[PDB]
Amino acid sequence: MNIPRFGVKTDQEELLAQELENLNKWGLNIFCVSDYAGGRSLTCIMYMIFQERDLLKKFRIPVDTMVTYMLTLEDHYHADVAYHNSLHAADVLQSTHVLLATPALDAVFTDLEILAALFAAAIHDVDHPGVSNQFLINTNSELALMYNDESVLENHHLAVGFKLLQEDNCDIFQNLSKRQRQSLRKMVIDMVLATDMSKHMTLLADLKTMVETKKVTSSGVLLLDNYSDRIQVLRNMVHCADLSNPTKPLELYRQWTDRIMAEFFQQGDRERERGMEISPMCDKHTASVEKSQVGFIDYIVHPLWETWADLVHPDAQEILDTLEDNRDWYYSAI
Amino acid sequence: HMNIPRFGVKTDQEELLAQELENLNKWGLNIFCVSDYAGGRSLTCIMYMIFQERDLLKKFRIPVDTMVTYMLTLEDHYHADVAYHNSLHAADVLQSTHVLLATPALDAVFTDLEILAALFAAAIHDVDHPGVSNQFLINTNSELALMYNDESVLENHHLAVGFKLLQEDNCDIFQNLSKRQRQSLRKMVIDMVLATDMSKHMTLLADLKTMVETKKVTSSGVLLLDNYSDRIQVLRNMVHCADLSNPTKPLELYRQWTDRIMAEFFQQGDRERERGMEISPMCDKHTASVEKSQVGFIDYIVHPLWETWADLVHPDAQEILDTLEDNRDWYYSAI
Ligand SMILES: CCCCOc1cc(C[C@@H]2CNC(=O)N2)ccc1OC
Ligand SMILES: CCCCOc1cc(C[C@@H]2CNC(=O)N2)ccc1OC
Ligand SMILES: [Co+2]
Ligand SMILES: [Mg+2]
Ligand SMILES: [Mg+2]
Ligand SMILES: [Zn+2]
Ligand SMILES: [Zn+2]
Repeated sequence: MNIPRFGVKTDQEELLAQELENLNKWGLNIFCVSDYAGGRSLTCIMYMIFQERDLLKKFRIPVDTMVTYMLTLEDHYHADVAYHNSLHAADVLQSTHVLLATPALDAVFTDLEILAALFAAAIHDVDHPGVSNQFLINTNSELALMYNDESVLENHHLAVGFKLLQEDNCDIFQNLSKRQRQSLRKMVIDMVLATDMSKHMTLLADLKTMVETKKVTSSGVLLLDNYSDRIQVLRNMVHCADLSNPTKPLELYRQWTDRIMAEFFQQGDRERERGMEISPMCDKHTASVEKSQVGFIDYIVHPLWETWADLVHPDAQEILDTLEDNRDWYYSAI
Repeated sequence: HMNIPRFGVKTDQEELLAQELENLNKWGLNIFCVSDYAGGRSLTCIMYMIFQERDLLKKFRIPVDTMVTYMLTLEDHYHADVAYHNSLHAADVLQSTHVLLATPALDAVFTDLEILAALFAAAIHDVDHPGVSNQFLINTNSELALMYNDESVLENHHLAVGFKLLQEDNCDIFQNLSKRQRQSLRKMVIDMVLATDMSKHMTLLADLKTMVETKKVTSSGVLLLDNYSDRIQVLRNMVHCADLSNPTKPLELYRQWTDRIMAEFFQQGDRERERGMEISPMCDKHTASVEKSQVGFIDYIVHPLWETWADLVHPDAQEILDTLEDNRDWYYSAI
């Protein structure tokens, strides 16, 4: 198979090259990347992130195996889901890539831990059906039964992500040792399960406790002594990345908002057709797009990022300012 | 439990939908219009209307709310981003089957249970289709090809999904069938859905042809099928004909069907090319003749199938055959 310059075929290589200049920045526009990559934002961004961090050489991952797996992974996100499609995966992965580079975390994580974080981020919503856990529980679906109603989707994303390693020429981890594969798998499971919003309040309270007794070295770089603390930081980092839409430039944030509301509204419509209770914010006749975002920021997103900014102080100050400006925009657009 | 709309589904174009639905029992029904006027819920709409039309809810004691919940659940398991094998195709095949069941030469031949089975089989026959052929699933070593030992991989999956969905909340439309009836329906549905696997076409058609050559007709010119073997044979071919009915519909619909199957094929080809796989037949957008392919499809598969069907039901399908021949000419003179 052909391995194109940026991992995917493109009719607009120069415009794509120009956006990829921003690979390592919060200000990257993944929507442009997606347009210029013919819809393959996940395969493109993951290829580039992997080349950037030299991960193929570091783990002896054959390049065609990497691309085969990434295409397979991307193909198992549904294009007909308005928000939880591969563009969201790509965005969360890219955001995780930037967050990994934060100065307060310099030289803290091993390449294996980094590998785990990025893989977790890429697979974290694979095969999302565009309806919430509660919808699967209320319909008595096979998936809710399979996972005892507990983190139904997050369990499924993990099973699908690892299972796809078994399709032809897809085992990107073939050259990791046993201990390496086991440690990565354990870390990935931990990170993806922590993306379940029902764990959000628990996650935030523990992040706070950890921040209270944080240790900094000479130059304000974090000291993470033990596994427990390292995976705590990584699970919260992927969570922050998942909830990073309101921290991005308003132009991008507004596109993410339209997408989530389209997805929620379609769920609400399906609920109404089936005689089910309509889930929170899923009723198009009564929901306010702008008020929902304000409440979302005030009670979920800002308290999370404020605690994160505390952890990595002063590295995330800008994100917090942006977050405050965006709250104000939605508050005024009411 | 829920308030059942007049035509089974919510609509802001109720009168336009009512007009199209007058053609429910006809080959000339335009399902694309039904879809537009039923907010994209073609499968739920048409299936509801057919079940009322044949009084199947009362005959099998199927609660309406249960029927509707199942139908919406089934239709939602067809993918919208798949150009051809979406719920519109299922709606189409179901409605065609419904018309083929009513064909004068088959009058009083099938029980209500056999009719229920045929319609259920048609409605579920492609559910959860990923938009790629069996060979793509086999070549990629997918979980499904492994489960089913590379044999009718998709068709087995359609069956598994269609049946499993009965177990979702308030979805068991067969709750009031007896145990014998359930077993018999299950078996018939399996045979019909598996017969939609194109690698079976040759044997289905050879079997149908043999039946035509020794067919028995009653007093009125109505077909005589004494035994089950013959009946499931005709049902299998009927659902296969319906699945292969696009070239037999008015040209305007047939052309839309062709546009859709090529978009789906080219997408598969694009994915094969990305993966460095050998590109499946007619899936290369760079080197394909849409018109020749349609001509080949009719010449080698569709016309021998429909000619043999028309011979079985003679003369009820004469018009279907004429349209087919005219549509073939069009794609031929459009080469
Ligand atoms: C309904 C509006 C209030 C919430 O908005 C959003 C909510 C999410 C959370 C989704 C749901 N569960 C998740 O794991 N992620 C993401 C982006 C949003 O807006 C841009
Ligand atoms: C590639 C063009 C030649 C074939 O065209 C068609 C082929 C099908 C058959 C599909 C493929 N497998 C099936 O089980 N059903 C249906 C409609 C078509 O066109 C209108
Ligand atoms: Co899809
Ligand atoms: Mg998720
Ligand atoms: Mg099929
Ligand atoms: Zn997510
Ligand atoms: Zn079909």
